[PDB]
Amino acid sequence: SPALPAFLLCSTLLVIKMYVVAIITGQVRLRKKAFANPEDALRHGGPQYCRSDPDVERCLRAHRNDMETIYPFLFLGFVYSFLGPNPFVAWMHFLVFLVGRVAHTVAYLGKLRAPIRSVTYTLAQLPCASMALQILWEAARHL
Amino acid sequence: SPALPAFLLCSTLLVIKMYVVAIITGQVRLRKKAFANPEDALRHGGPQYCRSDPDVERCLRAHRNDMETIYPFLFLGFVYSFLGPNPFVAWMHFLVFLVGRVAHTVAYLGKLRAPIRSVTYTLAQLPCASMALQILWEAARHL
Amino acid sequence: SPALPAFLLCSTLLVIKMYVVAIITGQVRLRKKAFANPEDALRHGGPQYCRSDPDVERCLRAHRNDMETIYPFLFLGFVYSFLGPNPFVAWMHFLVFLVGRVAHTVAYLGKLRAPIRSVTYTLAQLPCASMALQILWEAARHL
Ligand SMILES: N[C@@H](CCC(=O)N[C@@H](CSCC(=O)c1ccc(-c2ccccc2)cc1)C(=O)NCC(=O)O)C(=O)O
Ligand SMILES: N[C@@H](CCC(=O)N[C@@H](CSCC(=O)c1ccc(-c2ccccc2)cc1)C(=O)NCC(=O)O)C(=O)O
Ligand SMILES: N[C@@H](CCC(=O)N[C@@H](CSCC(=O)c1ccc(-c2ccccc2)cc1)C(=O)NCC(=O)O)C(=O)O
Ligand SMILES: CCCCCCCCO[C@@H]1O[C@H](CO)[C@@H](O)[C@H](O)[C@H]1O
Ligand SMILES: CCCCCCCCO[C@@H]1O[C@H](CO)[C@@H](O)[C@H](O)[C@H]1O
Ligand SMILES: CCCCCCCCO[C@@H]1O[C@H](CO)[C@@H](O)[C@H](O)[C@H]1O
Repeated sequence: SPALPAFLLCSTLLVIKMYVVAIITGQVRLRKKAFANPEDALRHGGPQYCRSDPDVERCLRAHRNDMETIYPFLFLGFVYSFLGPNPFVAWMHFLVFLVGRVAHTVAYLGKLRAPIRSVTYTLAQLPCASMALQILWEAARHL
Repeated sequence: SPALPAFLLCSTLLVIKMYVVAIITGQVRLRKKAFANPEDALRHGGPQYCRSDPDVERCLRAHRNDMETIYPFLFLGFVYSFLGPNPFVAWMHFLVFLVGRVAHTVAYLGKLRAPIRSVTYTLAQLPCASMALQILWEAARHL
Repeated sequence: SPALPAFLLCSTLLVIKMYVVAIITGQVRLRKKAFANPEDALRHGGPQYCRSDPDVERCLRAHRNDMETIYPFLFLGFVYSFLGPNPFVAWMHFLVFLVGRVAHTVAYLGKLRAPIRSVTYTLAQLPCASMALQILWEAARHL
């Protein structure tokens, strides 16, 4: 499976990119003193710090959007890598996803004007939709 | 692995079903003018459209519930497909999950009376619980 | 792959642990009469029970944090199991994750003082970060 190393490289970079979002979220909570739990707020200055914050909420939305998109790619890309795609075509699917997703997180956390985030989201979903349909046909025909 | 094509067909349909929920959510935000981000609200009419909406919130709950259930199935069903189950028994596990999950999303977004959604949820979790236990025993015995 | 049974045992226990969190959340909603949907509230006593609750919110945060961490482990641990790690070293990665994650959920739902939850979270992420980097290098070198 000549496409497998490319898949594993892109996927693992995206997982690390999600870990970076978790790290950023934690740092933002600490810096803004905005905690979700009274036990956390009390350790960090008092009950008034058990509160929501727009920058924390933004981080959580970026992380959730990652879960909505990167997790399915992990499944789809892995299966697709084993079904014998042209390696260059596979590379292009994986690269468009990687670049689109990294750009999405930059656009989201960086508060870039619309529709920059929505374009990057849509661009990244294209190779996912492609892989899903290709897998669907391969599965269907082996039933 | 005679169960693998059936697994891949059901799983990929469920992923596409999750993409449809993402699409619906976006359309609902646009139609109700209810955006989570000031950059989005400003592109679409002004800051007063940076607001929550019950139909948007409902879409997000359906999508989150999908992530809580479909993602584990993707892992469990894949592993289970390789452990040599009777193919018909495997088919039944996958079909009950697929039908239960599609019904769950229809019940959720369609605002069907309780306990229709909760029944479909519980029904779909049954084959997941079954596969998890079967995998647990197979793993345990190879330790 | 001598590490595979250990991976599948730990992963499947963690999935079951996530199902337990879903079950607890449902029980808490019912016990506190705090539902997210008017159709649910109406079946269970009236519209005033369509409301948020801190214990329900806490359960949802624990479940979300599981999705943020356990799902990537399912991918990373599976790939890592096939790359020929020393089986004892692999066992240690999987065990630290399993124990850290179970402890995280106990700390979260049990409202244990800070920084108990954050320590368990960080400890569990260590083997995940390790596996991710090891996979990154293996993938990179096969490009
Ligand atoms: N969505 C989470 C993200 C941060 C988080 O999960 N925090 C922990 C407390 S630990 C402290 C921390 O912020 C943190 C963040 C990232 C990492 C890390 C990650 C990957 C590799 C290496 C290190 C280590 C520690 C928690 O239990 N949150 C409760 C919850 O999720 O509801 C949040 O809003 O709190
Ligand atoms: N839970 C999300 C769902 C929609 C979404 O993710 N929107 C993007 C902006 S893109 C516009 C769009 O709505 C959209 C939706 C689906 C698709 C699509 C999907 C699959 C295949 C093909 C096409 C393409 C575009 C975002 O960054 N949201 C910010 C966030 O998640 O916090 C939300 O509530 O916004
Ligand atoms: N995060 C969810 C967790 C509970 C849930 O998903 N509830 C269903 C209604 S079903 C009743 C139930 O609570 C329940 C919970 C767990 C299980 C179960 C799980 C695994 C194995 C075996 C059994 C079976 C039933 C729902 O549609 N919630 C709407 C939503 O997620 O927005 C919530 O806050 O409601
Ligand atoms: C590699 C580790 C870097 C992670 C950076 C996050 C640092 C901030 O972590 C903070 O720790 C507190 C401990 O009580 C928690 O209560 C807070 O919720 C959390 O934001
Ligand atoms: C296949 C593509 C169909 C997706 C339908 C979603 C269309 C609505 O997408 C909208 O785009 C805006 C761009 O600025 C965003 O700000 C909004 O959040 C989003 O709802
Ligand atoms: C194995 C099954 C045990 C799951 C325990 C959860 C029981 C509570 O489930 C309740 O069912 C109601 C039905 O209308 C829903 O409206 C509530 O949201 C849900 O909390």
